[PDB]
Amino acid sequence: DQEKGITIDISRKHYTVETLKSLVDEISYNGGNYVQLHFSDNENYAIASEYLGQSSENTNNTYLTKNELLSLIAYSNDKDILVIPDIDLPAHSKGWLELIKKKDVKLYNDIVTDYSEETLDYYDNRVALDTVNQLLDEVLDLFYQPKFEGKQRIVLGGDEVSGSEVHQLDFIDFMNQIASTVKESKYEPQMWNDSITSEGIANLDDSFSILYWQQSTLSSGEESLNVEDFENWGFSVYNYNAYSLYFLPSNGFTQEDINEQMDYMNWAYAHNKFFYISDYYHAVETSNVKGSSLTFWGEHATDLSQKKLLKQELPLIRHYLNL
Ligand SMILES: CC1=N[C@@H]2[C@@H](O)[C@H](O)[C@@H](CO)O[C@@H]2S1
Repeated sequence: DQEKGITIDISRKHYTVETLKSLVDEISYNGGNYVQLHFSDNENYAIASEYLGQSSENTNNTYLTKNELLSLIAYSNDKDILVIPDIDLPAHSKGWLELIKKKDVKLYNDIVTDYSEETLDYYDNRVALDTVNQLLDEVLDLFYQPKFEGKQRIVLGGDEVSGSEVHQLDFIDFMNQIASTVKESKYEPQMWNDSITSEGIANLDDSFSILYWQQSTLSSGEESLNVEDFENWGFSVYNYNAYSLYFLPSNGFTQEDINEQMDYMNWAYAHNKFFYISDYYHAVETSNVKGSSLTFWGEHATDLSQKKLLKQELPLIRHYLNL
């Protein structure tokens, strides 16, 4: 059994709870297993947080209200859909850091890297970890789903982490700490593949499953880890193929563009065809593949209405889930 999931960037692009409910409808209709809610990135933190000071119980253009989010999860669970929270650490973090800035400038200066406003100081900084751990406790609580007790998961990010190649062991140790927090609440931790190196893989908690989206190149020009490599060190992977399984909804796109996307997916997509440097659709023969996901990234969706978002996403969801 392979899982199939949809991942929705609700950070770079605002989504009503109704749009998300209709998306989950389509996921359930076609026998999908999960939806991944990428709600924290540089542009915005798009759910409600006591801890960060997003409390309004009223609908708004910034974040899902607590009850909105909780309604969405209850809805998804009723359709046998697991909701997987996705909070991006330690980079892609400007959104909630700006919230910490406004809440407590002193704490902000104690946890932000000296060089990036998007990156939390993962370089062995205790107060950075403590802040994150509190934010994670709130998030683990919000996404509690008793129907999926003992199968819940959370994406902790780990993608595009500046400094992580050179300072690999600090990256890994940080990822292990936040892994530890979430295992405390019985979730399985997950992260993107891209910032983990040969140096780091031996120290990484193998409780992590990996979201394999694109094989990285080291600064030497050498090839970074592939799925076999991850298999060799005990890591399960999921195919998030950056070509076949990524799509950026855009105002410019018509019906014919969506038709072309579906014709492309017909040949480009398979459950086990990952994006390797050499072959963008590389068939892999390992035993560590657990599923796949189509992902809607939000950063081209600037001028899309809720309706036009549905019009683009709904058919791609259906096509992917039936391939
Ligand atoms: C994981 C990934 N991190 C990036 C996202 O943050 C961007 O939205 C998009 C690039 O345009 O895809 C890559 S994949």
